[PDB]
Amino acid sequence: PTSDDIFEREYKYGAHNYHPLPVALERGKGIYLWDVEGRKYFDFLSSYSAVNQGHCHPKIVNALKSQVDKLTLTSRAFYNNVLGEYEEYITKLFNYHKVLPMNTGVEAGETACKLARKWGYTVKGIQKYKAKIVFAAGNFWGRTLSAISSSTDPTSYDGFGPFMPGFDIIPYNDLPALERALQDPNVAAFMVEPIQGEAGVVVPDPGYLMGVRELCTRHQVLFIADEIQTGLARTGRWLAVDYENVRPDIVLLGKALSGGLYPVSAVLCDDDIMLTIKPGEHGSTYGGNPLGCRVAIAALEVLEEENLAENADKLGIILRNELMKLPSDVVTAVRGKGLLNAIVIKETKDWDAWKVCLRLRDNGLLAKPTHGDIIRFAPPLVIKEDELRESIEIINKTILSF
Amino acid sequence: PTSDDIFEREYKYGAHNYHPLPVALERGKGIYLWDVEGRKYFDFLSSYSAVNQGHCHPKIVNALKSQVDKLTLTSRAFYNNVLGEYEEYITKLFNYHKVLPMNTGVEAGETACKLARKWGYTVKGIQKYKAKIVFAAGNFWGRTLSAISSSTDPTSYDGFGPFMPGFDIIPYNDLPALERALQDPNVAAFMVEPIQGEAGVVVPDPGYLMGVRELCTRHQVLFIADEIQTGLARTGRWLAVDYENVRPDIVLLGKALSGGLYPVSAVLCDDDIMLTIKPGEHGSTYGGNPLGCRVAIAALEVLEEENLAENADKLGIILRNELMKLPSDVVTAVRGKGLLNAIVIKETKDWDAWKVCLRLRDNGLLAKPTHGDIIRFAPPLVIKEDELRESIEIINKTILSF
Ligand SMILES: Cc1ncc(COP(=O)(O)O)c(/C=N/[C@H]2C[C@@H](C(=O)O)CC2=O)c1O
Ligand SMILES: Cc1ncc(COP(=O)(O)O)c(/C=N/[C@H]2C[C@@H](C(=O)O)CC2=O)c1O
Repeated sequence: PTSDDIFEREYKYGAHNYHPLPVALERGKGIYLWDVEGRKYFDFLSSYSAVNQGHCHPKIVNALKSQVDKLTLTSRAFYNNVLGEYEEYITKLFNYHKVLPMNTGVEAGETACKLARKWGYTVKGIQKYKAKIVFAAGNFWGRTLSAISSSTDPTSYDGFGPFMPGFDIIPYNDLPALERALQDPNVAAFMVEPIQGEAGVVVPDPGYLMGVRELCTRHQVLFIADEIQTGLARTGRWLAVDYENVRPDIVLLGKALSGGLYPVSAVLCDDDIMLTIKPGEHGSTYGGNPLGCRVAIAALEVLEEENLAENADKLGIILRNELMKLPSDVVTAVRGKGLLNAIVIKETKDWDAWKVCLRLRDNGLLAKPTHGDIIRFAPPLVIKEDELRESIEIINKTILSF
Repeated sequence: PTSDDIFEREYKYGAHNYHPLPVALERGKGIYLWDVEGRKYFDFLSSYSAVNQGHCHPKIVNALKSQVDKLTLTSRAFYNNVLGEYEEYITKLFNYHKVLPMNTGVEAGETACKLARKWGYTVKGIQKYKAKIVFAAGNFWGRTLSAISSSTDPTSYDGFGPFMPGFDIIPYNDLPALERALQDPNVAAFMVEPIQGEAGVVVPDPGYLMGVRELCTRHQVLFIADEIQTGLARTGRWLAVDYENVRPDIVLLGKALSGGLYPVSAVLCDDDIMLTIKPGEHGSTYGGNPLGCRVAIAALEVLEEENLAENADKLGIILRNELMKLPSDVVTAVRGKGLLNAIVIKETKDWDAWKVCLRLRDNGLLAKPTHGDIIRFAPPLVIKEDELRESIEIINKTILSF
């Protein structure tokens, strides 16, 4: 049951919606992954921050194992005993009054859009159905029809039927564009990533988040912060927005929310927003099921108890400094916060990000290329400094091998 | 930590998007649920068919426990060893060439809509972006903006911003309406439930599915069968559509696909449809992760090995006959297939479905009301005949108590 057999089998029986890096994992623990040949790799993607806590963290594993013997899903037609414990926990952790639980990140984004529209019509007073939601170019929040209706990436939306109206797009990291867009009284919300992940770890300028908060407040517009990738210690704070002491109106969480053990996502906001959705008006079969809730409690507890945000801050400083010591001839840019980082290489035709990642794979490190000139470096947050310096030397060997 | 404490806690810290039946479960096993007071109930909802295999089925539990120690999520940037095994398994089980794995049922529906639109533009030749998808009134396939854009239930779509264009609605169980709708050359697909679940277990007339298949083929329109609730033995066949030997172009699976242990959904179709989506054009973080795949393999195996479809067929015949022995003065209708059934009561003001379900709860049986006059009866498929007859007597006691 080799790696090539796995590639071929998936090519035969599975959709071709991905072209993954040709490596076939079968075990994961902490910062490490093992393929079916027994080869060991540093994971420098962390499943897009879903395993911030490392792969198969034993406390989250134990929470899942303990709960799976009791009860896993009643549906929301009845109550289960776990959901409320988790809701109190996560709301008090992030100091929002309420949470709406969902499963995937895009379901959290859709929930946020529905909340913004319902609030805009029933509270702000926009006429049905004139509500607009503003997004930043380069945004990524999933693959539903709506989500790709706000994309600026043609691969996401081209050929996928007519698009959700009411979505306007402005440049990222651009306060004057936001002010100009918010002159429109029918804007109900602005949704933005504090750091754009899929776009290539694009870090906006100091003050951007503060200005977004001020503009949204001034024009009674909801500030939706998509922290599904940037949150939960990955950038060195509980929320990337904490770097500028900014309180969004809606915060979206996911991925690391379960440590990779279960699709859990969360929409956090206060009553004046959350309660515009009445009973029967929104939900999900698996949303708030007790199994996901137990593992999400454990995953948040791991993040707090092992102080992973402080570790991500320190080791990210180290990582970026070392990466900046790479030649300007070859690495065009280094950027990121905490342990969410990326490099931009000087792509030729002899040489692109895909080849760099193939060779990183050869040398024991797994990283994702994002367009042909960007490579993300994002190891799990439980990585130690010596493991990080070994990985950095793998990166150096690989980059200078060309 | 009583039941009222649980209600109050969720009301304080959680969104109010549900009004559940006031019962607080903490354990589930097979056909039974236990609340925090230790009271025992028959589950006659089965989490909308997600626990067809019963709550916490030990083989699915063991699959989850075995896999969670190995690897739970690499993301689709790399390969994992499990996904292909599951894809071969489920494609050979349902005799479709390929499966696209997702997490929730609505993600499967959105994937199906995107496939229909991409196929309609790139294969059928519809001009961008004129593709239409036809739905039946009473349809339910989730809570995204798109999904509610095709709803006829005002509680689903009212107040939720402008709607996805390209979605047309025709009456359910209505072959002439489908023929008239399919005169439009720009229709790419018709999506329909073989039995409408959320609408109140509406069973279309014999021959409806056959006529839908013939019409879709005649007008080169894709037949999307939503079997997320009706599939996986709940109606007495592997697929409800098997009752009429009908092969849809796209089949949607979910819920029971994991036995309730993990959000797993599947989109099944052949190459000429599936491969219109190219690498990079669709996906999901958790879609096809190895943990969900292991439990989905185990859940399908449980359905086959315990012959749960045959059991559902036999016990559903028994259930409907006994329910039809209830007074016409009180039970207006009985309907369903296999163990997906519902009754319609003669609602007054002294008396509605909500009160009937409160009293069923009092007498040890948990059922969901769906509008105020419909109550679903849908126990897990591992129920035995004697347990079923005890439950039927609970139903009789309750209905005749009024
Ligand atoms: C900031 C943000 N918001 C929402 C979502 C959606 O969450 P999801 O619906 O996947 O669970 C994501 C998801 N990012 C991912 C997932 C992935 C793939 O789709 O393969 C590649 C990628 O960049 C996100 O980064
Ligand atoms: C036929 C069919 N297709 C797709 C979906 C969506 O799957 P999902 O996104 O929830 O996982 C469902 C979901 N039915 C449910 C879920 C539920 C609630 O939303 O509370 C009440 C209800 O009737 C379905 O019955």
